This record gives sequence, structure tokens and C-alpha cells, in this order.
Amino acid sequence: MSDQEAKPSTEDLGDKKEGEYIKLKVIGQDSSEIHFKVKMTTHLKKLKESYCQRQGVPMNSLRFLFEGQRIADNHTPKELGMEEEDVIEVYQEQTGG
Repeated sequence: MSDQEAKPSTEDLGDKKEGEYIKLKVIGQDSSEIHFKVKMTTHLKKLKESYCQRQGVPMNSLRFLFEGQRIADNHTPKELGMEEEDVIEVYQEQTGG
């Protein structure tokens, strides 16, 4: 939650070579399927902010979890046991009141 910070890294293009990075997909609270490419040994934080910006919503309004575990900014895909084309679950933690 406190890791609700982010920076402008919008996808302008997708012209680049691959290497050691994997792909992951997110299911948003609105069934928002976001696709992103991140390293195995990098922080999930960039992934979380990356998909949040895709939807155009703050990271504090939604919940990022996998296999029933919250994803922290210091959490990594490799440590959480993820791989290429893996999928993460996102819910809404906004408020109706």
C-alpha cells in the first residue's frame, strides 16, 4: 500500500530485442488484462506500477496478489515462483463509501 509510488514509463513502442526477461499478465479488477515484460531477478514493483499506469489508476486503489499472497515492491517474480507468461491477480480496494 505505502508502495503506491510510481513514475512515467508508458509504453510508446515495443521495438526492442529480447534477452533474459520474461512476460507476465495481470487480471485487473475490471478483468483488465495487462501484458508486460520484466526480468526474473528484478523487483515486482516495476511490474505493479507498469500495469497500474496502463489502466490509468493509482496503485492504492487496487490490490496486487498472487496465489493468495500480496505482492510487495521488494517481491520478485523469481522469489514468488513465477515464470514467463505467468499471471497475477488484481482486485479493487477502493471504497464505495
